[PDB]
Amino acid sequence: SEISRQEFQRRRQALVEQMQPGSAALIFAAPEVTRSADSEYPYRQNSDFWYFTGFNEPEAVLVLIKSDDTHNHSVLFNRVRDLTAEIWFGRRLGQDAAPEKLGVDRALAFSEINQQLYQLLNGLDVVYHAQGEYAYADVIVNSALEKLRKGSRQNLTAPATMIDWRPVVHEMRLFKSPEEIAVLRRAGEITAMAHTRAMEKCRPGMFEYHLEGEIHHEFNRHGARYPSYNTIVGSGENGCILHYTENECEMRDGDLVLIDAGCEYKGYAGDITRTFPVNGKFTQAQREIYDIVLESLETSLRLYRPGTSILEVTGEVVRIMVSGLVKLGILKGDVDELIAQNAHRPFFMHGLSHWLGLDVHDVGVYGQDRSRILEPGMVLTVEPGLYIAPDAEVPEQYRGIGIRIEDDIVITETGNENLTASVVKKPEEIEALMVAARKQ
Amino acid sequence: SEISRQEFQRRRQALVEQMQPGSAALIFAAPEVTRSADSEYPYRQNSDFWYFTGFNEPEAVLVLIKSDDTHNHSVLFNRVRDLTAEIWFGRRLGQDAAPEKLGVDRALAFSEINQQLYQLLNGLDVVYHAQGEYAYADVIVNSALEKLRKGSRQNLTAPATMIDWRPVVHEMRLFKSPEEIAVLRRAGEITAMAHTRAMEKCRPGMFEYHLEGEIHHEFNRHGARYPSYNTIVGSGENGCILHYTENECEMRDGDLVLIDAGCEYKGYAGDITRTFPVNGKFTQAQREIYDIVLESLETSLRLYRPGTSILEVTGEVVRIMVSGLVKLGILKGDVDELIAQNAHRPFFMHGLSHWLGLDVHDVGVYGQDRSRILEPGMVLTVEPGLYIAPDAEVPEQYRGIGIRIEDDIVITETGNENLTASVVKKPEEIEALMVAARKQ
Amino acid sequence: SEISRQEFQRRRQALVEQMQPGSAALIFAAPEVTRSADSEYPYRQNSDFWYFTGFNEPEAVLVLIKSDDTHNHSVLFNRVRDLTAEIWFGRRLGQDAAPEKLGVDRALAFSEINQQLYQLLNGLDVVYHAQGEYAYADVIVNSALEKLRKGSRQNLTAPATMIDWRPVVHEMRLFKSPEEIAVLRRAGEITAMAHTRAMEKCRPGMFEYHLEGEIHHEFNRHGARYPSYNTIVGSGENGCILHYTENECEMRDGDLVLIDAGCEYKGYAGDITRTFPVNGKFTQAQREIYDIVLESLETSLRLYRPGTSILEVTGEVVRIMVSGLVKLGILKGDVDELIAQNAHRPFFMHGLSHWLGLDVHDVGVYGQDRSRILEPGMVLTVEPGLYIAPDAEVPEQYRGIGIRIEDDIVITETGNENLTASVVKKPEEIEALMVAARKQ
Amino acid sequence: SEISRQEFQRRRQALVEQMQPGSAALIFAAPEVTRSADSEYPYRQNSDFWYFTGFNEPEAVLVLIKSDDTHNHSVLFNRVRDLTAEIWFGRRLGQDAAPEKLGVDRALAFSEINQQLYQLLNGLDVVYHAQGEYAYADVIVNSALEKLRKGSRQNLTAPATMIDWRPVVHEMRLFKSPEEIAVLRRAGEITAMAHTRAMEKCRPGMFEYHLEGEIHHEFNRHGARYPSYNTIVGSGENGCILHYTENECEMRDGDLVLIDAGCEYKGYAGDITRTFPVNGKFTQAQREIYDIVLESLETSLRLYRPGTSILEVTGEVVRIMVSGLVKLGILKGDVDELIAQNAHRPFFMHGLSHWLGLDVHDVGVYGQDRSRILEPGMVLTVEPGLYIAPDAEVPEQYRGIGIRIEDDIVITETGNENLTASVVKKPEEIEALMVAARKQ
Ligand SMILES: [Cl-]
Ligand SMILES: [Cl-]
Ligand SMILES: [Cl-]
Ligand SMILES: [Cl-]
Repeated sequence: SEISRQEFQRRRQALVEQMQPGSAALIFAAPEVTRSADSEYPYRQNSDFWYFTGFNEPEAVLVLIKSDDTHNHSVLFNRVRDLTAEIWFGRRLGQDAAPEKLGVDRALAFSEINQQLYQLLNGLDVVYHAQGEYAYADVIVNSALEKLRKGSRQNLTAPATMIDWRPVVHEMRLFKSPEEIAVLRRAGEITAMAHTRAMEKCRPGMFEYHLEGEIHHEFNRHGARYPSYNTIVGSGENGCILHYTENECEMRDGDLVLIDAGCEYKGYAGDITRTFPVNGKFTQAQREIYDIVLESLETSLRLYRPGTSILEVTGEVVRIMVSGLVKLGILKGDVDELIAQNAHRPFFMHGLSHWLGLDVHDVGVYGQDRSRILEPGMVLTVEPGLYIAPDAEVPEQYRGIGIRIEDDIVITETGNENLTASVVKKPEEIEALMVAARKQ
Repeated sequence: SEISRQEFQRRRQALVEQMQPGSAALIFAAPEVTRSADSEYPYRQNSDFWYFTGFNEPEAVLVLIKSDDTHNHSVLFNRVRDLTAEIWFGRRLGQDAAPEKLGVDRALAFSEINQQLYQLLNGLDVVYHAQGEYAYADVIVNSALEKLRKGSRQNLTAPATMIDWRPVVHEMRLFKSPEEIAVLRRAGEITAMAHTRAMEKCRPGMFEYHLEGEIHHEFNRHGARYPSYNTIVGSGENGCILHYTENECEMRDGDLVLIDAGCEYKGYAGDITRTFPVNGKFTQAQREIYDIVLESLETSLRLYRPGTSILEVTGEVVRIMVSGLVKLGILKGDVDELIAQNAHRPFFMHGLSHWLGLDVHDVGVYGQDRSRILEPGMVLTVEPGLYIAPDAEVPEQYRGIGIRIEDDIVITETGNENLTASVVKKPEEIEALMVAARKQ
Repeated sequence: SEISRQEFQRRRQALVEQMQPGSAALIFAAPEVTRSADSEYPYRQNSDFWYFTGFNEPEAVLVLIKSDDTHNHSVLFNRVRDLTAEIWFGRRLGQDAAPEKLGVDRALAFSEINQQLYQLLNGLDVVYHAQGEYAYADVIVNSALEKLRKGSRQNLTAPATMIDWRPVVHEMRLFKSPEEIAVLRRAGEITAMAHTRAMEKCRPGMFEYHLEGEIHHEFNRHGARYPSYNTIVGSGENGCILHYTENECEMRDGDLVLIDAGCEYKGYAGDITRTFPVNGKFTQAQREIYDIVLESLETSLRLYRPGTSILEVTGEVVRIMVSGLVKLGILKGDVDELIAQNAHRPFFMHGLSHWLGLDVHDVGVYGQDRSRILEPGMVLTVEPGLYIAPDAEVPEQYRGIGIRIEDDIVITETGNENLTASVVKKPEEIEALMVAARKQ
Repeated sequence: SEISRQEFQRRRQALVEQMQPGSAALIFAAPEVTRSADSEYPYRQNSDFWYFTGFNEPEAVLVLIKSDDTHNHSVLFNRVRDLTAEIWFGRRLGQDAAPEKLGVDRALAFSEINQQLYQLLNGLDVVYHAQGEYAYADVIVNSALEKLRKGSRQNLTAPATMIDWRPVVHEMRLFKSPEEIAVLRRAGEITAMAHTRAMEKCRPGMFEYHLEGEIHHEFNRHGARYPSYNTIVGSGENGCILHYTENECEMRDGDLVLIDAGCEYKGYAGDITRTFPVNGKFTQAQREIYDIVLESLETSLRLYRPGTSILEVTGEVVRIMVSGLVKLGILKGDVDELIAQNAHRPFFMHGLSHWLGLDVHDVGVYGQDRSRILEPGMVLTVEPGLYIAPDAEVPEQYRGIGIRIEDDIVITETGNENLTASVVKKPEEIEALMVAARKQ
């Protein structure tokens, strides 16, 4: 599954339809990024640039020109063909092949952008630009506007209005096309296979980073080269650190390990968290905490649908958590009073759900307290957790337990579809899986 | 093998010994780097900061103060302990534990650097600073100096002299300690195992990125989490692109695949290139080119020693290449005339050797044309190659062949030691290895 | 004559009336400007900031908030009262006295602008900002918008639209109020008195800068402390340099001197040019060139009215010039052919008229080739000139003559009023004036 | 009196003599500075650039190259001749005439500085640069060094050492040549004539700015076009503001007026303060304060010599002031106790003396508390004052009195020479001067 040229074009046209006549929208590529000295990190295209292009080169700018209500056209600035640079560093699309390949009207050399951009903006009323995202892009846009402002003797005029296109584009990204959902479904499946592998490979004495290695190999083999974020493998007390990425410790017989990891497949993020016993068997204390977190997730999965909200579902999770913690003596008092004082917060200190898409923490307006009413086409994580610090004032057997269980869902007309349920989460199914692997 | 606290301290003292009395040297940590939106790439410490600290956190500065010829001391600025930030993002060393852990005299909060740095530089004659490396560091240094310059009413004085410490530090890095060599030896072994695995796993129909996956898994399993540079897997015509990293094509029965890949182990780079038949058997045309490149490498390995140079050894390689290409009809004319016109350059367009260490293209002065006389303790790559473009005006059977074979060596008193010779390169040994794997 | 508080308020309200509901307009003060080391040039307020405030302090920002179609209010950021700073450097308005004194609703300390501005912009749809004028202002605006963009967890929202208020404000400035015209009338009178003094004081052997001294003293004595631009006193060949400001030469018996100078009175520019004989008597060659330039000005003064344009009047001047130069043998050929080839351009290389107001080259749209149709309330210069270079290929007696004669006019319903006609320009009246002064 | 080409050359050579072999010193011109919109303030050359060149154009850089201990040479970058730019804006020296005119070895176009500077610095050990003075200069220097650092493949090398030349150059500027003293003597005389004129012109009902007008006219007529700093004319309570420059009030019969003003003559500052009765007659209260300030100045003038210090002389002034204020009942207590508690500070809150030269607050090291031992050739102001605030808790008749009296002196082998004593300061001589003028 992928996103095709025709869909990138549909997105460009949908933006244009929203644009004022006599306007241009500018979308800039991500800069290349130094890792050390002359070596660079593997390139990651800007999500919004990617969303409108499917083009994975730096030094590129998409310009959408809406001349008036019927006439519009696109111009790509991108790197010129250059035999020597390409022998050294890789092939470039160039100007001749770009219009056909990407579905744009014209292509120009990025080296000419300062000579050409002001000419494209001349006489327009509005420029749509995401100011403050990249410094290099701001310099280019501001130089172009300065040329026009100062060029009245040359009969040049600057647009007087600049509009941030991000609110509108991010609203577009919040509602996935069926094709986007198919890509996310594959991302979820790939990520699930990786987490299943990790459970099946995990043994006491292995290092946390070994499970990261298994996960990343599995992503790669299905054609998801890179993770969507830095893989978290938190065993024992490390599971109480939300984004623990050192992954440097030897995994101990008797500890849990919390794995939070996701692939990036055609630009789209998977994100799964599973927590399981390193030795294949939950202790009673671990199982008692696990059951509360699992009930939280299972209830959320039942509830998520059009017409509810992350806030409303969060309210149910909080009650499940407070009740469970009271039953175990981790909290003390009256459940409703405890809820009213947000007494769960020491143990569950993050949100239940975030949007998911081209970014793992995806774009889109949440509403105050994530109160926004859910609609079909929205994609989100569901990731309840409980983290009992090694020094917490709680019954001793619970100290140093960090559990999170996370699935990715798409809201549908009939509820939600779970994209990641092909990796097990019921404790008996986790145990059976690991018992089977441990017998091989 | 690793570099210990005591060695980081020896390096700090060696720098201090080179510093003028009444001076301070400032070494800044690498900034964290955005991958997309709020996600960051996995952190890579600045090589020089790492060289003097072994400390893998951002928002840190090492200050070495040489008060005079007998008195000197160190101050680390680093992130404060912060319960909430650490629950979210990971543990911090903090100020209390830093002196003992790193072997510095004092530690201060990085948040206080602007209030404290000028006070440390006040009244000194010289500040050692690597200007133009990081913008954030330059702002900090320039602000501190401006406070002092403008603070005579407060009896403050700025050093009048700024010296770039990089020439001296990079000369230090050019000569490896025995401990550094042991770490590089392990990096070479780990990288070799990965390349051996790739040859043993490779089959027609697999994608280039699959071999990258095998390689990276093998790095990880020996505790080298990250590559030292972006892995190159160039099959067929892709082998003619020096840094081909798309690794997106299906590998064809009948093509060669060139793999250029290396781990980063305790900060140090491995870098191996091996080229081999995708189907386990060189064609005659492929073997004819391969033999020239192999002779180039084998001769270089025999020759490299104290008292020669990369330039001198390059001269021998060029003769081997020109002679071989004439014998195959790829070049035409008299060998010595061809050499005099650098007729090999279309086919071998890069250098034979670069320094290797904390960076894959490591620091240190090469001399004009890499003429510098080699001495024990220097570490370098040896990476001859021949690249025949798919449209080259040469006998047709050679078109689209790209071959590189690269080992990592350390110069010793008796010659060189080869750190990477545990992965095969003789064509008959490559074939035997792949034949054996292909029978399983 | 001045501009009162009530008029500054009328201007603020007129801008607000043009603003979208749910918007804020930001107008920043000019930075103070270094002359040398710790000394600064005398402060000049930003013209647009001045236009809306009449407030002559740095470190100030006017914020006009249009909450909706009926509710709006103003906030001034300005320097706090500070006993020590004021003992040293002068009185400050402060926050307590500002609302009454300036006619704004609220005043806040400029030191609090970064803590307060984002709160004022929060939840607005539009911010009106003149981007690229001052770097410091851009930093403030961009920081505020970044706080809001990144502050959704705090329920903050950034306006998505930024509009340059300059096109609208500069259109306001292009049409003078009767009060503005009265101030300009006084500026013109003051400037005229200064030019009359210069003619009456001028003698051979005096330096060009001496006439600058007389002019500036006369400005000062009528309460116009500073010139509106750097005074030009170009004698002999120096008169052929349009903005000659060195004013360093001894004025020679037999040469002309061209004086281009104007006061700044309550923020408004005068601008007069007069050219006259240093020794009080035009030579024949000088008088021949002078008469053409004078006819140009006199004809322009007759023609300027509502419904014509600078371009149309320029066409008449060009014909007068080409005809006159042909008659003197400076040009050769047919007048209409000469006009068609813009043959006057070597000798008259600048425009006839520019707008005049708070800036000497005042703001406002000219139209292509200054074709805009004139309307009552517009104020402009009329400044024909002829400059014959010392090496020009023309009859020898004309070489090194530079003559410009300039008046300031306001377009009225019945034509124009001449603000500067109280200093003489007819050659016989210049001579009579100087003869009289030279007898004292 | 002026500074000639030969002296600028002597200064360049003296700097070179202090420079390391294998080094270059870079001295940049001042940027042009906006007054409003497209108008600029009259150009003021950077003092240090001026000190080494006598060249009053922007877009210029002096490069002093010391190749080794015997060979050195100079290169000027400056604006190219350009017929059109010069017709518009004034003559340029250009490259052809610069070597002879300024006494430099070579001249290059400023537009070529980025193509040429790195080539001049290539292979040098040291670059002398005043970092943080001008942003544009820092960009140029840092770009050049970056080219060299990154240009080893082109056999380029950057100097590793940057030294601030300001400490050494400012020490040079602190000790005036006889020629510099002659120029300062003329500046002092010109400034004195201006202050004498102000006393002779001053009448009740005139505005403070009128005296500024008289002063500036007098500067101009002696060929000092511009003041060395913004003229202060503080009458009544305004005299208690140290740098009162509004000069906007009507001067009242019965008030004092404090005038602090100085010309700039060939780059060098005069600085005189005189305080006198607006109506020509000190009241008793005014005379009582005046006498203390005058005794302070007269004693300072007697004492200043080689071997004392500003601090030591300040101690004498403080005793005179405390004693006088006790005698008048403005202070109460024991003189020595009052001195020990710095009880004079409310009334005398600034220093007694600052260096004087190309800047009014001239460069040079003062020592802690201005303790530096005075030597011949140093030039300084002597400016005691007493300022009694309108709300001070003191006998009522003293409120709103601000008096300062300032002369400029040069330290000599036999004491000091007073450069400004040709304007009167004894109260009876002030009165007699004004009585005489008031009878005309
Ligand atoms: Cl390009
Ligand atoms: Cl910190
Ligand atoms: Cl303030
Ligand atoms: Cl130039």
